[PDB]
Amino acid sequence: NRAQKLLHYLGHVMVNGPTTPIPVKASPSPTDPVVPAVPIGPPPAGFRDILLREGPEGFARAVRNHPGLLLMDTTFRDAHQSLLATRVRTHDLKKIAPYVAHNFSKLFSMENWGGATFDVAMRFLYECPWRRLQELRELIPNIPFQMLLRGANAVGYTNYPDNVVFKFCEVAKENGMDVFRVFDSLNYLPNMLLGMEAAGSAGGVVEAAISYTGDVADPSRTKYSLQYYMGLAEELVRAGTHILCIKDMAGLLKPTACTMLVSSLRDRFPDLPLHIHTHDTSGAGVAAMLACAQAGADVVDVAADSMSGMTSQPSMGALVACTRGTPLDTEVPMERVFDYSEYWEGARGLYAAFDCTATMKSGNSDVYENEIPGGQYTNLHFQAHSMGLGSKFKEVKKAYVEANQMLGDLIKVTPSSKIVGDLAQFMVQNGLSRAEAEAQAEELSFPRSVVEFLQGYIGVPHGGFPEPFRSKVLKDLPRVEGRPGASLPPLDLQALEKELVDRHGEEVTPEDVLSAAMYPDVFAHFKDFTATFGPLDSLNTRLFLQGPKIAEEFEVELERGKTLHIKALAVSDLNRAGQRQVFFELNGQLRSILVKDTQAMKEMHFHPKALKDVKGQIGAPMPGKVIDIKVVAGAKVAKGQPLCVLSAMKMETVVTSPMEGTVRKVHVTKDMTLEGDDLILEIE
Amino acid sequence: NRAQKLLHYLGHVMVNGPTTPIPVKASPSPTDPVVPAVPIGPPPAGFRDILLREGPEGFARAVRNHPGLLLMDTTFRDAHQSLLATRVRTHDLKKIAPYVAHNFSKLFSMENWGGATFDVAMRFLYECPWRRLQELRELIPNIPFQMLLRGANAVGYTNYPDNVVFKFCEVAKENGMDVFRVFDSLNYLPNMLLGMEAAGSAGGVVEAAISYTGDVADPSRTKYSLQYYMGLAEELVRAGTHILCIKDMAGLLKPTACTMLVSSLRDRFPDLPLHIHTHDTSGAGVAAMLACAQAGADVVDVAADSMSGMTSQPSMGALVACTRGTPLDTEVPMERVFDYSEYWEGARGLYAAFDCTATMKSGNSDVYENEIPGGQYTNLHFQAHSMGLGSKFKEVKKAYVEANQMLGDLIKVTPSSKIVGDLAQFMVQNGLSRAEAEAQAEELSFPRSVVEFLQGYIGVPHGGFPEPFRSKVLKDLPRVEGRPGASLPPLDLQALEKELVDRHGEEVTPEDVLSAAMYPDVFAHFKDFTATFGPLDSLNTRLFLQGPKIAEEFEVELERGKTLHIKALAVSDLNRAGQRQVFFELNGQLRSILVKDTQAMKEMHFHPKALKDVKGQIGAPMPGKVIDIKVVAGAKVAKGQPLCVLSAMKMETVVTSPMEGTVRKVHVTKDMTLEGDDLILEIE
Amino acid sequence: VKDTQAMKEMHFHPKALKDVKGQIGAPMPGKVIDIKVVAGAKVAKGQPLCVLSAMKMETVVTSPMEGTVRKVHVTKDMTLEGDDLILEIE
Ligand SMILES: *C(=O)CCCC[C@@H]1SC[C@@H]2NC(=O)N[C@@H]21
Ligand SMILES: *C(=O)CCCC[C@@H]1SC[C@@H]2NC(=O)N[C@@H]21
Repeated sequence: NRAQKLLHYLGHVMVNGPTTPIPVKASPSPTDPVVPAVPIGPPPAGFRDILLREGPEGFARAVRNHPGLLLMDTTFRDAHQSLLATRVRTHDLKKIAPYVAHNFSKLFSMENWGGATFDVAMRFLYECPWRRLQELRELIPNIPFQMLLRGANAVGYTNYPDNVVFKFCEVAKENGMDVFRVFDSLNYLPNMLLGMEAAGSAGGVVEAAISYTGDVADPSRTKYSLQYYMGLAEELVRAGTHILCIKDMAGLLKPTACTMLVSSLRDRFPDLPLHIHTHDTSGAGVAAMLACAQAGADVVDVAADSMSGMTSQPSMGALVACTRGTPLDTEVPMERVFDYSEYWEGARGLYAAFDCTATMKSGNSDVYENEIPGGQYTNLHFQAHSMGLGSKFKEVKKAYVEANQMLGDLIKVTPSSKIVGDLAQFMVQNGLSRAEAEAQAEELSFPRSVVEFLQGYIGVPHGGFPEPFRSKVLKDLPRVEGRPGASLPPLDLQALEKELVDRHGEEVTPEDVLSAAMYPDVFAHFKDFTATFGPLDSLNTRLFLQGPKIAEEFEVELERGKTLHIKALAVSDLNRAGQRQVFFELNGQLRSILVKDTQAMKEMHFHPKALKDVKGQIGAPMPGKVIDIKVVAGAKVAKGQPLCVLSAMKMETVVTSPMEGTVRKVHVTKDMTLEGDDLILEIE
Repeated sequence: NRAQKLLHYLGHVMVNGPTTPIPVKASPSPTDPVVPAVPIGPPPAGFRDILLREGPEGFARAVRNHPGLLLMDTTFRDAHQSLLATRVRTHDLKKIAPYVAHNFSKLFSMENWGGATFDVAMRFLYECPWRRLQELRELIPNIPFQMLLRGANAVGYTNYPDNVVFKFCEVAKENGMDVFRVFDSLNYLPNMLLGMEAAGSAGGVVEAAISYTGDVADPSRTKYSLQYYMGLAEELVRAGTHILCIKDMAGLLKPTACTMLVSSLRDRFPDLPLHIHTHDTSGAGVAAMLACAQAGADVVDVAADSMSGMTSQPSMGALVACTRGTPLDTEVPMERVFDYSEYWEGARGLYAAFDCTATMKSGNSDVYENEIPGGQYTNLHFQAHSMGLGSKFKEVKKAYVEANQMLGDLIKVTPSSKIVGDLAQFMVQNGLSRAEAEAQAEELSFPRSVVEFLQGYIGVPHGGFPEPFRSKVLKDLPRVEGRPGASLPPLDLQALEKELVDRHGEEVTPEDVLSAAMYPDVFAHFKDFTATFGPLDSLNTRLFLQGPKIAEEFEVELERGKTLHIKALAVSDLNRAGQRQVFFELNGQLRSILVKDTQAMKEMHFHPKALKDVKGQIGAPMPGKVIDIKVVAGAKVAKGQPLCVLSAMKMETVVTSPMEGTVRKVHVTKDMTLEGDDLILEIE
Repeated sequence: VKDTQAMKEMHFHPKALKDVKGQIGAPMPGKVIDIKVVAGAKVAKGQPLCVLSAMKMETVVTSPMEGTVRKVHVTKDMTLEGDDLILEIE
């Protein structure tokens, strides 16, 4: 059967708390979001047909030829981490897919998977990424999706073997995947080269992204000048791609800056589709976006109205309304935008237990001084809270700038961002200043990631990095030179198939093998946890995390025909070893399950008891307060010789050594009231 | 005395809840806002020197001649109702005035007084608005203050005597008030004519505002054409003012629309300093502000970063950072902006008992549909929850456009927005659709304010209002045409002064006389409360609303030399009549005070007791169950005759007639247990 | 009136005083994965002696100085707090 595992899970959730940690103490709202009405006929024709009947170059040419603007929706990947800790299930997701696939045909592409997507899909949420992605392609055979990838490290935080990344990309493309993004935390050209090589090997639309940092309109800003970016862009275009892109992880683009940048790019490449990605944090994102989109841009990322603002992308509504009496002519019925926003607003309160609003009330400025990535801040606050330093979270970001100067002005998105975050964590944890930390950085132990970065497991930064600190930290450590990926010894995964199989594998797929190759520890942990309690993501989100409330009936599905009707009566109490019995209702049956409570620890220690099997052992005849001791440990004792006096209230008994010899040790402190029959001392 | 009154207030707060209504049940964080450091020197000279040295026309010319632009802070007026219910005390407010006076001298002006500032200062806050203003100028002798005033109603919601408005303006100008904004929700010209006449009577800078509603770039929008607004502005400037503003509560300024408007108006008036103000609700406001501030704007309204965006005005940080290398040349040290914003962020958590983040999560689209004004939405939700309709508060707004249609496309800011909201409230609580509500508008009792408006007390709209509905509602009520402000008989404020004095006044002031003149009821309530618990507005905000916690000491300053210490001991229990005894540490002594509890309801019921002196009254001899009643009320009874039978456990008792006489009432009734000495029968 | 029902609660967790260089305090809180050195053993300088684990980050303890350790307080597989006396270097 299968019901027993999930029933046990429900009972455990009732007895214990939610398995996943709770950042902020709250409860899900008692409101179900309203699903907008959907038609019946097949979804309209989008762009999957166009790329189907053409090549990536032909499709890109057709897109470029279009007069107007095409929009990117990141509400399925980026808004997650921007507004939450990316905890959204898939069960809630598979409720608007028919609507958008029918309603939205003009939309360019949708981003669902991303970097920090699988590291939670099994670690905190317990699901399979390939499974859910498989369940969406049939729902939307209309609009291409888009993968976010890093250059060297495929999904992980350290550069993976080149063959591994290649075969991973090949499998991902074989999954029916359409559009791919190539990116690197640094400007390490071999990293992007390897990424695009893997993308071309997979075969399909290839887009690379350039990070942005600092100012290009500021003459004082000189480390990353315009001509620096020009060289980067020209090198990448000589490498040859399909579509270019620009990243604004912090939302630092002023309108003048990006419009002059676009003028420069579109000047020398007046054929290439141009795409932008930004995070609206400073609050001026929409203005610059629209300005330097009217300038020369072609594609724009945008988040849903309810999932907008703060740090996420700007909204549907503002862009649609502004681009109305313009030649760009977005031309999208905003009523469907309205109902989409209403559904999302309804859905937000479900995960309201954790949110940036409780900490971050309104969009804060000074991000220029902080340069904290938008997709990182919520997870940073959560990890600080789980660390216990969530109280002094403001001081944490205060120390972040000093760590930036420790590593110098560098571009940080996924890996180095959290590297600086962890270094600042150490900084604030030790409560030490910047200068002397620079001074006595030799003996001071540093987190493993800092050592990895200093060794060079990622690549060379554009501007290099200080030597003396690296010598002070690495000291005697071997240091990686050249490309880490090429220097990395390629390894086979075929043996891992059989290892997984004969350990616990009887249906393991190559996707699962690759997942184990990525994160074997948490992979096996998720596998065993799922095997214990059966499959999840078949129930309501509040039902998943909060569980059913007492004395109510609810329904749960298993497949198309397997849908149940479940009610709960009450719970027993701790019977004899911290165990509970709870009583569920089937469609017509009554069930009783046992749950082992975890809140019963009951740690109690006692003075050693004298065991009667050992004749040498001496026990306390009467409980009471010890008056005096006549024999010290390791001293000779005569037969029937007084050694202790006991007196509780009325009776006084003097304990004598019943056998001749010497003692080993006395368990008496001369000043404790000790109960009878206790191992006061022993006789050889 | 004052100490006893405040101690009594604290005890009452401990026993009961907060006196003011609580929308959302929460508590402020136990953290104090960080006050940034201030220098020691006197504040510099900004524009107050110009105003005291030049005239309003000379000052306006000097402002206009400035190269660049000037900036507005609205955190002290507009942000209040934007994100709160304007419940901010002056206690926290008076802690940054020294900072800004020494730091910020480039601000064109500061807005502190507002339309919804006096009412809250009476009803839900117990302070004196004149008093609070009478310390603010003492802290800021550097920046002119600004105030938004309505024509027909000075601060109220109905027409007021012209004498009252003239006297109010004169008093305010005498107070030292600097900048005056004249505006009316309707474009009823005589209203603004009277307002500007009053402003000129006061003597000083006169500024007028024009609401922007609808689309000017839309050819379909015809009800208020560009030439409609052009004629409005033409006749305004024909009246003769100093500065013009464009009001946008809904925040619906397209960049193209506002830039073409500014260009068109500037061409015909290349002398007028331009003021602009809007509410960033849709999220695209800042784009339009940058565009048509580059075009021709001179003065720009901005809200602080911590209370920025969402539904409020845009932020300091975005404008300062974006316009750095620009001939507009903001020229503001952004370093102090950061601490200014962080103080507000810290203070925001203090008022966590009610905030839009509970309900309105992110800035929503569809504002073009509901067209609800910005700063009033929070109060709408609060009042709906007060009615209990805040549960289904969504249904309230979805019915608002229907009420607008009933009244036709009209301009609504303060009064008529309220009228449409009340109409929607009545509709939704009655469950009335469009055709259903309009079908029977005769028998249905419409709210009072609806009749007030349908009369035409405010004035005739631009295009009139439907006649069939007005006939079906007003029936045969008196109908007033023309300007009711002139039609209103002038009223004498002199005798009312003596009335309020010999009622409860002893040394009242003309400010208080006026305050009672507009609002006498709440003025009386405020005076009664102040005489009850003494002078308030010296408490910490959390102390004011929560009160002292037990086993905690703190310091409260009453006067400059009158500062003392308070600590809490404990609380007693209900002694006999819902009274509690609470003990306080003095600076070195102890005090005890009694508080009458309110949650103690005591009642008496059930059968009464037979009175001994009344021999005719017959009482139950034993406690037991009524079995049978021998005699029915109204029948003759003989001496020594059975009356009733009582049986409890084995005791059978038959009640004999004490006398010979007819029975009048059967107090014993039937089949209800009665104990001994209870009136069963009465004999006269 | 002094209550006799205090019942003070114990916590163990020895504290490494920073002024005592010999004492070693945990830079991070959390559970210990492995310890490379037994008590009373000779260790190098800048050498791996203990491994400390957190939720998603890892730090390896560095030898404070060149000497022989004296006592190991934490043995294996318990969660520690910030600056916990675990080892002493001599
Ligand atoms: C922990 O569950 C994984 C999310 C935290 C790491 C992610 S990875 C991509 C972002 N960049 C960063 O530094 N943290 C985020
Ligand atoms: C009731 O407490 C008074 C607050 C509501 C009135 C204010 S006045 C100005 C705004 N316009 C409106 O209709 N309500 C707001």
